[PDB]
Amino acid sequence: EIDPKDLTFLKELGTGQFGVVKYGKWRGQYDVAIKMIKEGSMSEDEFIEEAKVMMNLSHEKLVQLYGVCTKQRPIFIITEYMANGCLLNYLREARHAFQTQQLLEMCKDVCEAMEYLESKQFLHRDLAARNCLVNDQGVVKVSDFGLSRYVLDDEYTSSVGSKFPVRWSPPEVLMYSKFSSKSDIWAFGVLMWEIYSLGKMPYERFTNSETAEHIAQGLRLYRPHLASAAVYTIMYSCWHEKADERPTFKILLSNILDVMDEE
Ligand SMILES: Cn1c2c(cc(Nc3ccc(C(=O)N4CCOCC4)cn3)c1=O)-c1cccc(-n3ncc4cc(C(C)(C)C)cc(F)c4c3=O)c1C[C@H](O)C2
Repeated sequence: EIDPKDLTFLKELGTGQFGVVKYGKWRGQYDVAIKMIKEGSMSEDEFIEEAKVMMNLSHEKLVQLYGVCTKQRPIFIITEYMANGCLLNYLREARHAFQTQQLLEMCKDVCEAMEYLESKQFLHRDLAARNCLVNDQGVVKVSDFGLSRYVLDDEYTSSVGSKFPVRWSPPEVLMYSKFSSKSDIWAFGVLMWEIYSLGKMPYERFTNSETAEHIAQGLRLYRPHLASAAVYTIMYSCWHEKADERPTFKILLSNILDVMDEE
């Protein structure tokens, strides 16, 4: 529990599923992001119980939870500040002029975080470049893992809804609501595609409904030009129709390291 007397509110960072997010300082020294949770957007009591366990997730490629302010409304969630913002918009700026080793290193940063969550049996359920952040050193970290469970908006939580992450979801989630470790593995392969495509929308010429149809029939995202055959094999292994045939994050990490040594 953070005392809100120790917070300042300095700049607006944007709006997400739970409303406004601000940049500020904690104890007049530490940069933070402050999620000011909008009324009616979150299952707050359930989150508060879960914050207790989320306080114990700590890994250098996971955005760090610093605390919460819950003796009040709105409630606040206080996290590590990531100066370069979301990975999706970062990938789309042509000025960075990324080398392919930098793109693989972004995939590796996210896979390390995901291997740590897998080790804790903890699902993200919305892994995508819009939900990863980049710090001032260009390190990518995974954000808002596990928070999908507390979203009140039916347009986000229904697999037929307008905000559901259709293009990052495997066929068994779309058809059957079958969530597992393997549904995050599928999203991870889509996130590698987003990285190697410099932030294009997956299935860029299709709607969500058409994408759901395409992937249940076996078709997959094409190889981005910047991906080698070896990088494409890694992302494509995440898309096996049989969930049990998809790798684990531990296996993907070893794959990514072997390709970095190769390239
Ligand atoms: C830390 N942190 C979070 C943010 C943003 C952060 N940092 C920055 C830093 C710089 C800039 C900037 O303006 N520029 C200008 C151009 O050059 C690049 C830099 C913007 N943001 C940050 O450190 C955030 C904000 C809004 C919304 C969200 N957001 N995103 C996904 C999301 C997803 C979900 C789910 C549950 C639907 C999955 C739930 C959510 F509440 C959110 C959510 O609040 C976040 C990200 C982070 O939460 C805070």
